[PDB]
Amino acid sequence: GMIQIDALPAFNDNYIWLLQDATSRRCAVVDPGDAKPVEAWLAAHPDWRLSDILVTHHHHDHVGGVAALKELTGARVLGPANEKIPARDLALEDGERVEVLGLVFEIFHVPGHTLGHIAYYHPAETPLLFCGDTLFAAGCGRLFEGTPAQMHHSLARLAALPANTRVYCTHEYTLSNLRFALAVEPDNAALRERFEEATRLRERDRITLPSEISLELSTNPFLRVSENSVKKKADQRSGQQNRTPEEVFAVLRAWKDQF
Ligand SMILES: [Cl-]
Ligand SMILES: [Zn+2]
Ligand SMILES: [Zn+2]
Repeated sequence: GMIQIDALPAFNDNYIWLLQDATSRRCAVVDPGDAKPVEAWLAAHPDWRLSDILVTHHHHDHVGGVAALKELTGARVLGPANEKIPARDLALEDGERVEVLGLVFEIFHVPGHTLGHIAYYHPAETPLLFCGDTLFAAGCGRLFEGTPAQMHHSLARLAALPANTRVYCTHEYTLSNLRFALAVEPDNAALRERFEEATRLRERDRITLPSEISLELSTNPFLRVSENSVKKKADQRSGQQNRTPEEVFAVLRAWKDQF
């Protein structure tokens, strides 16, 4: 019943989240862009079985080790539909539900970073959210394929999730994400507090994830495009009139793209 969730470091700033049912000794992984950290953990736990592989989007740092892990473990590969996903067994659509290690996960189609990006949401007293590269700790992904209108709508869906929902994004972008946020709201007391907190964690080389939606709603600039201060600094940066929250968002993402 109890599910331990641990990050396996990979590449420069990637985290391969490893979901663990230590009673049945079955484990799952999210976005294994490098199969080697997973193979090492499985070798160190030979009586365990990797049962499920969960993919968010088709990018190399998330599927690089999926094919080799399936041929090694036979795990079921869950992936987004309408994207090429190596060795994918189940193509996931918006609104569908899956059961991984006994936990039911809702599938949210979240366009923006990529056109077919999905997210895994588990409802409980403390919900869990695996959103890949869509929502980051005090940030969001770059618009490699989607439009700002798509990405804003996607983040708006995730922001409506319960306040204590745990955000398991992929990358260790928090310190850089907070530095940009200070340029949007230098007078945000909560954001200033969070920046000093993440500065200590990264100085000790400790993880900054998972985050909570409530903390994101109060410090993440891309989730605060309706705020008066953010909308005012948005017009300041572009020198225009951002009439809609989507336009406020489009300026912020283009601003961080060159920040
Ligand atoms: Cl970014
Ligand atoms: Zn990506
Ligand atoms: Zn990525």
